Amino acid sequence: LPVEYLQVPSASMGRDIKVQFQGGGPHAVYLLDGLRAQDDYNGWDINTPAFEEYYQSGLSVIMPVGGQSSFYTDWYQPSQSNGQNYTYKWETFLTREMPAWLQANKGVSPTGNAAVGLSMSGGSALILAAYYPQQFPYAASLSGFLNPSEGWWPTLIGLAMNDSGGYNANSMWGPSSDPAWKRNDPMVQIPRLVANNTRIWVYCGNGTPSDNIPAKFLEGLTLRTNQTFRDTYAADGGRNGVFNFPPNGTHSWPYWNEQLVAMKADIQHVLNG
Repeated sequence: LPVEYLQVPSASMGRDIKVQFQGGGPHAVYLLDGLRAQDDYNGWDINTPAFEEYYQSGLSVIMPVGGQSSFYTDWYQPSQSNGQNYTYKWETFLTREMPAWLQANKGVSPTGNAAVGLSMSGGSALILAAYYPQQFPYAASLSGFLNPSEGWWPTLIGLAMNDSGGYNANSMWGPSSDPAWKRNDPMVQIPRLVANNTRIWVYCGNGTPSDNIPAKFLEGLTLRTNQTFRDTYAADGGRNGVFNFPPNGTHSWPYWNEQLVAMKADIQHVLNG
């Protein structure tokens, strides 16, 4: 496989971002990583045969590397206690800096692409499509946080971020009362997804979540939030979504891969049809 490892400068973050890349077409699938994103390889390449599966699909595959606990968002400030010496600006990187570089150097189109995320980045994918519909007419969320601003979720997200590299949610979107939480909440932004006619693919798993509170309680919160998202999408006039909630589905790389393979024909028909 002609997979490449690229160094893409980020002016906003003052550093080079590593990007794993496979060509094959002018439009691309952006494969976003989970909460514990490493700085050597994207979790999709560590854990799955994603590149091989999308080889000769007519689509390029882009795996950005890095951004542990970043939610692929633009942060207010550096995370303080873990000594971060810059501000995460991953929305700026994914929507401006990286597509400009890929267009200029490889001819990858900055528009007409798919954003696919899991766990942490499931919501990210939907938010990117909500605010950048020309770039992302297609978004998939696999076990994402679909209502991060509501109820228990700001607390649980804060705990998860702290457990993953010691990152501080307050530095990201402020206290949960800050407008940034609702801005970046897929549930709240459903009217944008509907207005944009975004093609959304939403996978909900079962069992062990992806805090020191009982698993069954977490599972109940997750189930309720997922059902509310699906109901709200329909009630707000959404008509371009795929909602997958198989009983045997899990919150894990094998099933996130299963979903990535399952959506390939869907992405091909939306982006290249």
